[PDB]
Amino acid sequence: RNHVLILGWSDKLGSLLKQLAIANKSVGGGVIVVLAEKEKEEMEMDIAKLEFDFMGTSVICRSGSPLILADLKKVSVSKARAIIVLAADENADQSDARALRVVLSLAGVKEGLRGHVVVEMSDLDNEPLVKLVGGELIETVVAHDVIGRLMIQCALQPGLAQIWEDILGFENAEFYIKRWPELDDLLFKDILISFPDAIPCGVKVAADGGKIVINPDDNYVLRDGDEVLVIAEDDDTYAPGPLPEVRKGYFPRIRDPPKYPEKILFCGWRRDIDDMIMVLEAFLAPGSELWMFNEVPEKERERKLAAGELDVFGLENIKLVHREGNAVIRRHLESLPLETFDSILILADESVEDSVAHSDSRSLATLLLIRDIQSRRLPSIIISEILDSRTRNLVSVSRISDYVLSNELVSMALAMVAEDKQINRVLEELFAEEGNEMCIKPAEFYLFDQEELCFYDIMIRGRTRKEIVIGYRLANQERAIINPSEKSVPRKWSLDDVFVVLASG
Repeated sequence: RNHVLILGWSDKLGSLLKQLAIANKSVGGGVIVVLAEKEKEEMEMDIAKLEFDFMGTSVICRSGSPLILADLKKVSVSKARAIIVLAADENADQSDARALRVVLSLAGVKEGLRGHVVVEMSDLDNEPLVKLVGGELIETVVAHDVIGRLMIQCALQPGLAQIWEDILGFENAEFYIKRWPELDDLLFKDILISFPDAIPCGVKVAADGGKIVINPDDNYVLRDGDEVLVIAEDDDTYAPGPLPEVRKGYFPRIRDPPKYPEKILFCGWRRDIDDMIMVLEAFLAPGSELWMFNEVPEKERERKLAAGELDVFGLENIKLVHREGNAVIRRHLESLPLETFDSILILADESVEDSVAHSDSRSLATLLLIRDIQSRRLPSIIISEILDSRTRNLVSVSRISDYVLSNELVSMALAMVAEDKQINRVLEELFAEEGNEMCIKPAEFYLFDQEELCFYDIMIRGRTRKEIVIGYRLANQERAIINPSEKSVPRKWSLDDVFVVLASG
């Protein structure tokens, strides 16, 4: 039936169905089948209590266990085009132990599998086991670990929050990989601009086995079998064409400036924080401070950090500064130099996490308090982890530089991978210190003040500093425009503009 089969019920499910509906708009809708241990009505009642426009896409609910193979046939596991195993919202170890066992039964389906498996993981220390049972059928999406890497990136560059929501959603633009033989033997310098309604980001190199190469070589020749990667609005609004006029791009060197180290506040002891310190110390300049305000004693923090793979003496960029106290008590919060923090991350604590209903609630208190303090004390980026998206919307006050992350973005992630498994290996690098990553860079490097240039100029000028310009945010527009549509119309640019690029250090 070539459908999408979801195995499990949670709160990410509602937003997961939303994102599947948006991608299926360009097909006239599809069918989604949910297989959970809830009663049919209970699942169907919640389905109808969703006011987003389904838009051609049907949702079918069934009661059963994704451990019994006999139930996997009522919903046609062997005929599903994509099989998602939803994690749960309680014990991270219990949830991952379930996901492993669903993965077992799927690999044992003697009828074979038409599609692939997308598994939502909880503890990252438990993912390398599942990439060992199912193997190739499987793409792992460690939600808890992903939520972390997003917070760090957005905490280092604001506005990236709003941008990481456009892209990572099927609203606006997203990622696609198609094969264009018309550009066989064409130089990437040329393929970069061959698209009026896209922005080529990478290539799927056939000689390597299909490896996806973000930001490749401009002399690299498209061989027989390659597939391009672009940021386009849907899987049918992008196609190549002819190389346009070289709106002239010869901007000079313009070397990048030094690296001021930053001071970061981690609020609360999230589970597996060592994973975030590792990501953080890669990004930050030498000389930085990472302050950790939580309730755990400073003496036993080093035991939990040691037992999580982290080498604190192996740390060299950041110096851990440990402080103790309750993060929902203002008396404790105001003692901190809440002025001298380049950015503050409110983490969901691991003690409260094993019943989410309480877990966000302290982050909520922690959030509103840090806000009122930053105003009350008067004569910083604030990024908060509130897992429930329902609670996020009431509190969002997104502004910019006060972004609160929700599990809607894990749904936004699972949907991306459940539509093209190779995109997971794209998001993997972009969340990774290694290689490329999404930056916001000023217009100083790219042009002079009041320069009259099309987008192809700027998109080609980005090639001399080895970057992929994927959009912009003009001087006084709330939102950044990713993949603009009028690319060959020149316009008067200014030094207060900024460009969304695909750079790498």
